[PDB]
Amino acid sequence: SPLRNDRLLRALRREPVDCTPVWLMRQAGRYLPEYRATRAKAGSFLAMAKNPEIACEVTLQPLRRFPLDAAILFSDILTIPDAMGLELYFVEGEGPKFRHPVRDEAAIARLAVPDMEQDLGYVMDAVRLIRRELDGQVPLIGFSGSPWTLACYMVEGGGSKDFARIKAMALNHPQALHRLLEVTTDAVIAYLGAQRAAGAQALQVFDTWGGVLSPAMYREFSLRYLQRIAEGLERGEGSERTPLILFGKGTGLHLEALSQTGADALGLDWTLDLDEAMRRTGGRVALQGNLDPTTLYASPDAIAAAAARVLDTYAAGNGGSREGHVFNLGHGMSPDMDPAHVQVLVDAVHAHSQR
Ligand SMILES: [Cl-]
Ligand SMILES: [Cl-]
Repeated sequence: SPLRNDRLLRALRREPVDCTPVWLMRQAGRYLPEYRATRAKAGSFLAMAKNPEIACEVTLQPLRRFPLDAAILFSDILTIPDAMGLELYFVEGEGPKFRHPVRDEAAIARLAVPDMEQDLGYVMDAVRLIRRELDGQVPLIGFSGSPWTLACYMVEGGGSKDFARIKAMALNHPQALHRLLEVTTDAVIAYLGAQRAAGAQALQVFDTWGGVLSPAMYREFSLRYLQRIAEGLERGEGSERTPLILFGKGTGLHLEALSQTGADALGLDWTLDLDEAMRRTGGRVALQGNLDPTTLYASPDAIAAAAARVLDTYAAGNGGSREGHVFNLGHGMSPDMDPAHVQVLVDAVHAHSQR
């Protein structure tokens, strides 16, 4: 079925649209009662994410309420290292962990690029099912973690406050860490390409933990591999290309370098204003963001005003033009947020940004 709303894709390509598209980080999440109901029946995050029909159900839930301009695949960045044999698990209310963290050269040497349609078939089947169920209503965004951010979880065995283990590896065994990052990057390229082939119409890379690095270490251990993704991932050409989005947080110091990777768009948070982001990226990329999600606790009038502020700040840094912007939050919605205020935000973005 032909895509009937391609606002998102045009904006990511810096092509003119009728109003600014919006989608929201964690738009499938516990702030929706129906998400909580699905989660209680399924039984765990993995019981939803590894079963295509449920991942599809969850992906489509926000679109049953809100006129969002995109769906984002319901999954987790840690599918890739789970498929590589590290055994992802969740302890009730503790965050993701791996049974087999990657701690030595032998563990690094065991890693291989998963067979995407077999080992990660639950992801690809979900992409196909979502694309079929959407039937051209709005585009589907696929995604991956960045190689650096995946490596962080793989070495640490879970989340970390300071990433001491992977940083010690960078200092004491950089050749081993580069080999880990090389195979992980090949996996990310294969994973994103397989999602595109299965039906994903835009692709986002999350470099959640790129900001823990010094400038030199960021260039060597994260940016190098983001560049490899941009160069090595086939996405088509021109007005039909599958857009590539790179997201980072508190990373306004790397916006210049990220804007030169070849990615189409950069996603960012509220720690810098979008006009400054336009200045540092030189007009080379579309920008996605950047509303602080705690705005959704404010009054409806304040939410509408804040959406107008984000939109008008972008335009002021873009020669007065609203084009090349995808409205989004800078961090995912929280479980206690009010769906009414989400609807207020979505309508306000569309209304205020009418061309
Ligand atoms: Cl999301
Ligand atoms: Cl949530």
